[PDB]
Formats: sequence, structure tokens, C-alpha cells
Amino acid sequence: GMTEYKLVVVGADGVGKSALTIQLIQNHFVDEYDPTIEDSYRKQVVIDGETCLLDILDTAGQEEYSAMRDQYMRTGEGFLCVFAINNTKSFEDIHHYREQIKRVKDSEDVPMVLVGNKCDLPSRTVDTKQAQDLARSYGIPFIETSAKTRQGVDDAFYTLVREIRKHKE
Ligand SMILES: Cn1cnc(Cn2ccc3ccc(CNCc4[nH]c5ccccc5c4[C@H]4NC(=O)c5ccc(O)cc54)cc32)c1
Ligand SMILES: Nc1nc2c(ncn2[C@@H]2O[C@H](COP(=O)(O)OP(=O)(O)CP(=O)(O)O)[C@@H](O)[C@H]2O)c(=O)[nH]1
Ligand SMILES: [Mg+2]
Repeated sequence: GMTEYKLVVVGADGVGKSALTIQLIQNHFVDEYDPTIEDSYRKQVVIDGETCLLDILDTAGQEEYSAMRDQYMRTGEGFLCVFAINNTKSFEDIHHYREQIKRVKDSEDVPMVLVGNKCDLPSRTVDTKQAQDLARSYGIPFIETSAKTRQGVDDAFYTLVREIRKHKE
């Protein structure tokens, strides 16, 4: 059949939340840095024989708009928790985003995918093993992505849809 999925892209200011979403939807990489307040995007895609209507919320990394988090977290069904592989602080920030999502939703089980973005970059500070260990401690999938090359992009979003589907049963 046809099912809507409300996905939320969260993470530190500059990890590539907007570039990841724009790459998935519009098939192009945004080199520019345009800070986001809040935008939503749409993509109709077939995943495991189901027509999925992805309703994606691209959120603010700027702490200035942190009061918006409570309402979008209550509304969102699944979360892409994005850090950049060249930014250890953004990797540490995942904990705080995950803690707020679980609390606000009263669900330790919340559909979530850990995303290590900017994998096209050689000067990396967060290794694959560090992120795999963190994802294992959360019991969630870990996917390496590049909004530039499209590496892992479809897999990150489709995996999140599959996590929501599983949670609904
Ligand atoms: C706030 N906002 C986001 N997109 C628009 C553009 N827009 C205008 C009318 C129009 C009708 C329909 C949709 C599709 N859903 C947009 C969307 N996708 C989400 C994915 C996950 C969590 C929350 C959403 C939402 C927002 N819906 C909510 O209830 C809400 C609460 C708090 C929010 O900060 C944002 C939203 C866009 C619309 C406005
Ligand atoms: N090399 C490379 N650069 C990336 C990637 N994703 C994003 N960028 C770059 O990082 C910068 C920030 O990306 P952007 O998508 O705006 O990040 P953001 O997390 O949405 C910023 P905000 O939280 O203020 O909305 C941009 O210059 C963009 O080109 C990637 O996968 N690889
Ligand atoms: Mg943005």
C-alpha cells in the first residue's frame, strides 16, 4: 500500500543535515553553507514493495532554535542522528540529541539511525570502529554517508523507514 513516514534529520550545526536531505530529494550537492531554521521535504519511493511517502524535516543545528526541538520530536516517527566524521564534537553531541528524543517521546526504543556524514573527506577524526561501537551501545544501525558523492544516502533514509516499520509491530 501507501504509507507516510515522518523522518527528522538532527545533529550539530554544519554536519551536513541539509546537504544530505537535498542530495536525497533533488540529486545535487549544495557546496554553500546556508543555516537552516526549519524546512520540510518530500520523496515518494518504493521500499520493500511499499510506496513510501517520506515527509522529511530538516532541522536547525544552531542552538538559537533549540526550543523548537520538543514539538518536532513528539511529531517525528524516526530520527537520522547525523555527525560529521571530521568533527568529534558533533559525534559527542549525538548523546544529547538522543537523550532529548527518548525523553520527549517517552520511548527508549525510538526508531533511529546513526549517520557518519562527509565520508568523501580524507582528514577524518572519528573512525568507523568508534561509530560502530556507539551504534552497538544504542542498539541502532550505523551508516557512513556523503551528501557530496551520494555514498550511503539512500541506505541511511531507507534503513530509517525499515526501523519505523519494525517499531510499528
Ligand atoms: C513547519 N513546517 C514544516 N514544513 C512546512 C511546510 N508546510 C506548510 C503546510 C504543510 C503541510 C504539511 C507538511 C508536511 N509535514 C511537515 C512536517 N514534517 C515533519 C516530520 C517530522 C516532524 C514534524 C514534521 C512536520 C511538521 N508537522 C507538524 O505537526 C510539526 C510540528 C513541529 C515541527 O517543528 C514541524 C512540524 C508541510 C507543510 C511547515
Ligand atoms: N565534503 C562534504 N561536505 C559536506 C557534506 N555534507 C555537507 N557538506 C558541507 O558542509 C557545509 C554544511 O552543510 P549543511 O548541509 O548546510 O549542514 P547543516 O548541518 O544543515 C548546517 P545547519 O545546522 O545550520 O542547518 C556545507 O558547506 C556543505 O557543502 C559531505 O557529505 N561531504
Ligand atoms: Mg541545514
